[PDB]
Amino acid sequence: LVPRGSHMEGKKILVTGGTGQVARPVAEALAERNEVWCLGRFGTPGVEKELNDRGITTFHWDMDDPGAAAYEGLPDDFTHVLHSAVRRGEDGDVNAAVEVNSVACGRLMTHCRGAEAFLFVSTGALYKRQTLDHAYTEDDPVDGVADWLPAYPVGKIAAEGAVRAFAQVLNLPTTIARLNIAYGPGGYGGVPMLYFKRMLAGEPIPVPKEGQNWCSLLHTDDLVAHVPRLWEAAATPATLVNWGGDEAVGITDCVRYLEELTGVRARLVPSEVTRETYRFDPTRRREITGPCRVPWREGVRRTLQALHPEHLP
Amino acid sequence: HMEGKKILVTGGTGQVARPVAEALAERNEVWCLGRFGTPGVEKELNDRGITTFHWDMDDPGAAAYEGLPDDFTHVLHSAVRRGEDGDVNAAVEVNSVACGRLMTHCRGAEAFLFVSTGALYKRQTLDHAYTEDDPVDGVADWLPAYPVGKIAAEGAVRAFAQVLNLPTTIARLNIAYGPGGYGGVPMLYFKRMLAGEPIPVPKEGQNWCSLLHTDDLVAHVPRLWEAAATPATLVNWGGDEAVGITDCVRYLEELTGVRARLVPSEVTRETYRFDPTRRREITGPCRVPWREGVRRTLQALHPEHLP
Ligand SMILES: NC(=O)C1=CN([C@@H]2O[C@H](COP(=O)(O)OP(=O)(O)OC[C@H]3O[C@@H](n4cnc5c(N)ncnc54)[C@H](OP(=O)(O)O)[C@@H]3O)[C@@H](O)[C@H]2O)C=CC1
Ligand SMILES: NC(=O)C1=CN([C@@H]2O[C@H](COP(=O)(O)OP(=O)(O)OC[C@H]3O[C@@H](n4cnc5c(N)ncnc54)[C@H](OP(=O)(O)O)[C@@H]3O)[C@@H](O)[C@H]2O)C=CC1
Ligand SMILES: O=C1C(O)=C(c2ccccc2)C(=O)C(O)=C1c1ccccc1
Ligand SMILES: O=C1C(O)=C(c2ccccc2)C(=O)C(O)=C1c1ccccc1
Repeated sequence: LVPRGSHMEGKKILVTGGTGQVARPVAEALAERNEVWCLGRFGTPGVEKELNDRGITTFHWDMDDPGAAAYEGLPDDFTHVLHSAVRRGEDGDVNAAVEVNSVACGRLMTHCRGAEAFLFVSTGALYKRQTLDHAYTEDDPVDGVADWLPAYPVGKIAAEGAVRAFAQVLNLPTTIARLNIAYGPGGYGGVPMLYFKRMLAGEPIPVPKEGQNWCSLLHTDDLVAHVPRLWEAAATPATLVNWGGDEAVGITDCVRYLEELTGVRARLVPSEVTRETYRFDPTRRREITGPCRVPWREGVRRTLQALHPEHLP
Repeated sequence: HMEGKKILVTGGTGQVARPVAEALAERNEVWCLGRFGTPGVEKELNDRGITTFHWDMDDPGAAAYEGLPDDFTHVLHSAVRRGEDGDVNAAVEVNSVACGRLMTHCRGAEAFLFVSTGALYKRQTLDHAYTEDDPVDGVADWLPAYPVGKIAAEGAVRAFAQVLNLPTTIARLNIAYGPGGYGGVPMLYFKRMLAGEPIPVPKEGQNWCSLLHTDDLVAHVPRLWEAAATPATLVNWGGDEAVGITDCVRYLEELTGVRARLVPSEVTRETYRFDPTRRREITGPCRVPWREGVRRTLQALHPEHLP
């Protein structure tokens, strides 16, 4: 039993994507005992205020500004950087996804070239499909294919190229962590709660025509604990790691568990295109972080208790 | 036209950039950076007045850049590790880092030209004319690590162009052909015809490309440098004509009397036609018609097979 603020102390941390599902808990945890700055647009009313109240310095910063003006007034003595902000490309503009994310990586790394470690969050969506249940490793083939969000993996391959190159040119120790499905009791709860909201609405949930999709769910409390360890593993050349939990979780199994807990019935629709998650081989991540602690059934149950308690018996 | 410049070329032993380097050497100081593993190729370049500098993208660190001048005015980055061995991380790392180190070293240049590929476009219909805004998926079953490495390298190039304020053009090249080297895809098909090998073609229709003759390719390079900008200028770099692959092979047979052994197949190598609108705005029209170009290339490489 140890407070999560004790994972790291006395540092000066820059976080992008600090309003988001992944990096907000990291920024909040690290703000207790470190100086934490969150850079973003803060378009959601009240979020900047909550971050400020929770001890975080906020700085307006928009990746869509192509010039360098976005960095005026930003300190250059951060020790640690988490770059989690993303333009996924839902609008289908693949050139914009490539340009905006890649240039932001280069400008941010250059600004923070004196830092001890830079952590870039990426995705497993860029893996080439083998089978739906395969445990993807860091060396498995890559393609730019995600039918559910086509521009997203392409933008991430481009950004990873920029990150690798700047890590070497600047001699800035870096980790590229290809993240799996994050979930937890903050925000909107992650993909598991997106599917629960579809269940409540009677909206169809696309599933594969053969088999089910698989993932390596990663709970917030484990994700937060891993960040200091991922910084410690940063290197030149950049360290690459598939970042997921320790349990293989079937997506349809997760939906069935939501049904069991709540009594709400799901509508599964076999489809050519699904939200195509993958599970990861946890070998390399475990080498860096040690084992995860939160079992997924316990974690999902408590996420429901936090965000949808009225639907639990 | 270009004179009095100082030009850094990578990939100067290759099919694309060697004619460019040789043509620029007449009125400019040209340096070719590479490994020169082919016996005799380094001296062939030196005999044109090209300065050669041993430079290996596989080398870790910045040691490969020791002693390299930093006052180049123009850069053509054509060298590539395509990833034939399947090691996708090595291909992504080597190419991306080389782009970053080269651009940073040459951050004072007037313009940087990066050669990319059309293979990264998401496949549409056989005769689709791909534009610069068409979707991308990095799929190439024939060389999986290659388009992925080009997407990664393009991301590095775009980022360094902005960070360094280095005007850049990214030119996604089509199929190049001409009398040098082994002649390009048209001559590879002719070699198969000479060997009596089967030529796979689609069961319906044909594959389409935008062949670019190397005389036109050479002429375009100064214009591509002139179009360089921040953010990087993106252009699909092909010829002005949609060329059917089956039509090309049939024309080879028509010229030579060597029979082409076409075999309809569900699996054939994919080729891409480019919309030439943006390239033409930058370079003007091409000058080599494809039938003349293919015939002249045959005359250069296989003269005994023309009547
Ligand atoms: N399960 C998941 O959630 C997974 C996420 N990832 C990766 O994790 C990282 C975070 O994802 P997640 O937390 O889900 O993101 P969210 O979708 O929850 O939020 C997006 C984040 O990006 C920031 N952002 C978007 N556009 C801009 C911009 N133009 N300028 C500045 N900031 C911007 C937003 O900041 P603001 O609100 O201030 O605009 C917000 O913090 C991303 O790199 C993503 O690819 C990978 C795999 C799974
Ligand atoms: N039709 C075509 O030929 C097309 C080509 N392209 C692009 O055009 C560019 C040139 O292609 P092409 O001329 O066909 O290439 P080639 O296959 O003819 O030659 C490859 C070139 O890469 C250089 N190279 C490879 N590995 C290294 C290394 N480790 N260190 C230094 N140099 C290296 C070689 O130099 P050395 O001999 O000194 O080792 C050689 O000059 C590439 O970027 C390619 O992606 C795109 C579309 C079509
Ligand atoms: O649902 C996913 C997702 O499925 C993946 C992913 C796919 C395969 C392998 C690993 C991760 C993402 O990378 C991801 O960012 C999301 C996501 C997108 C928008 C909003 C919330 C989450
Ligand atoms: O044959 C090709 C090729 O066909 C393409 C290409 C594909 C689709 C669209 C545009 C170009 C390449 O980009 C290319 O570099 C080669 C090549 C591979 C190995 C050695 C020499 C050349």
